[PDB]
Amino acid sequence: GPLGDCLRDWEDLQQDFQNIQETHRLYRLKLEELTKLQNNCTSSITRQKKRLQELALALKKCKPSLPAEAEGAAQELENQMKERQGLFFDMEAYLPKKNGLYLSLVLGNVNVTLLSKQAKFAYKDEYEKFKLYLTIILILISFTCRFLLNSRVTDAAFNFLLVWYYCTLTIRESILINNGSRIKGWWVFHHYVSTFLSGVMLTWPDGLMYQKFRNQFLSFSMYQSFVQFLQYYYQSGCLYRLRALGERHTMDLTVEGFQSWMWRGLTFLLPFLFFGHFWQLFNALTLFNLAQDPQCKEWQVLMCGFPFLLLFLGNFFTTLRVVHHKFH
Amino acid sequence: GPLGDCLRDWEDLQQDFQNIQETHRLYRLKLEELTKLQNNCTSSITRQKKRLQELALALKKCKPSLPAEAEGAAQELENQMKERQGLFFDMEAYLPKKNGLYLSLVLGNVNVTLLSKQAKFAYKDEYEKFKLYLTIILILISFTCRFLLNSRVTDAAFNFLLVWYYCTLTIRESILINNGSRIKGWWVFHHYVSTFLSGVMLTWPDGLMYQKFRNQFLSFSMYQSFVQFLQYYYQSGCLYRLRALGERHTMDLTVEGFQSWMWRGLTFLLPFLFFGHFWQLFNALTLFNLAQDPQCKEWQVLMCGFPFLLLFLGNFFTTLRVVHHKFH
Repeated sequence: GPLGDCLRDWEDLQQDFQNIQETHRLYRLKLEELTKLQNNCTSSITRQKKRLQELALALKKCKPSLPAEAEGAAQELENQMKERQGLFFDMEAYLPKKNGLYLSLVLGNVNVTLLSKQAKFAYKDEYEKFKLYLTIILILISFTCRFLLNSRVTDAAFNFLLVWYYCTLTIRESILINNGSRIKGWWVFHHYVSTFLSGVMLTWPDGLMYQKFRNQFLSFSMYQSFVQFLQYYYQSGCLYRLRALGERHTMDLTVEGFQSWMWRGLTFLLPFLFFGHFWQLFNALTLFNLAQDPQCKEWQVLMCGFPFLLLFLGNFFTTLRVVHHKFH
Repeated sequence: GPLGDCLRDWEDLQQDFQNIQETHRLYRLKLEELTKLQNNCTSSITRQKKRLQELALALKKCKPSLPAEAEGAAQELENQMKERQGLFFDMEAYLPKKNGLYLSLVLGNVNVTLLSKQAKFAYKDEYEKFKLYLTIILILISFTCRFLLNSRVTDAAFNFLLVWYYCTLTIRESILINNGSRIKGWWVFHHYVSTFLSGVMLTWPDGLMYQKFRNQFLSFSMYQSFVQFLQYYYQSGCLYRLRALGERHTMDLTVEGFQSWMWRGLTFLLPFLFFGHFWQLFNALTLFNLAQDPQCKEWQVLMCGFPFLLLFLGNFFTTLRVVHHKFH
């Protein structure tokens, strides 16, 4: 009868969930063991790192006092401790860490995915993928905007979207960095300043300058978007081929990976980046000259101009460092 | 000599880091075992849940066809499967889960802190604590603003801060909920609509209506802030005393915990919440009437008015449901 089905269901649930519950309890015990082991190991690593830093400082102090015959041995020793510290950091990267000074405000939670190099590589993949999708979204929006509407409201909607973009992306960069990579630091400031740019331009409504400006600004935005497209495609290709060959750890090789696709891609992208910085400079100059027009007193045009120059300088410096590294 | 110190340092580093590296390797193996076990257990739980849902649907289908003599046994059975499903969900809460439909956009990462009820309770504690700090920050800002400056720019700064507040807090609510609690759903929409309110009011610069309005609006904001203060202090007290007695799992007891401090605190807070909803209604009415003033055509006053009424209705409904539950 229908009751017998329920009875057999009761039997199977009893047996299988008894197994499940016992397994779950043993899971709980194993997890407690794992977390105690992790805590002990992290403490040991911290203690070793402290002693290592002390010894390295002592070596640095003694080095000027060292004559050459001891200095050669000391330099070899410093090299091998440098490698040793690198190895220690590499292993520590397999163990959980503490949020640095920002997610503490934004999350205050543990996040590290120290489960596999596979997990990290995958995560970086969807990081870049989301970048490409949302960027093309902005590109379509920008094209449509410059085409159809003179509304301030459509500009406002686009601007909300842009600032939300950049905040999301700073969270990405934060998680990525505490999970470990070579961010160089000087890139997150770019996103922060771009955010402030967008906020202030969200302010300060219509005015003859505003209409004179919006078209050029939006064209720059579209060009920058397509540049980020090129960035993605190059980075995607080079990281994939690197993973195919050796590791593709995180975006950095100190060597053109394919050395033919990599070098050619870099040398084809560089004119685009130079063009982007150049047209940003042109826009900055236009705004600067316009700021002296006496027909209107705008407390926003100059506060918009200053970040443009700051960001142009930062980009030029980053590109120059990149090419200097590439040459030698 | 100084060299001998380095040699003994080499010896100690060799020994202790050999121990460390062996332990770290055994950690890696144990972690692999743990994650494989977690995957298998989660799969088993999912399969059991699927079979349980199927059986429950079958029982629901058969129930109308069931006569009373079988229906009593069937109802008892449904009760015990309801408890069984609850227990299964409770255990599943100890195991990692998948981000729901939002962090997938915002993070796309695993986050659950299923390490202890201690960890969850602590996290909720700093959640509330951050709330109180940042709220009093806004309170001071608001007082200063209504006091000194008629600048639109100070209003803009306050508004940036407010929207950043609310976005941070929606991230809090998201992590909290996928970590497990009774959010009731209808609260996050409150934060979203408040965010849109603040964005639009960030737009639409000066105008006779703007100056006529800002003072009343900011006063409402200050009152709402102090209300959130009272909210915090009550929730803090009741959750702490609940943790002292039984568990203080997450903010919910279906019973006034102290039943003297809890009931009195609720009945003292309720007038404040009623006052807040009431003054929000007064502000909404003022804006609605002003929207008919023909001296200026503002495409923003009405789009600001509609969320006020929506939010007032939502708050009134939530409070009414709360009091209905409390009465019986």
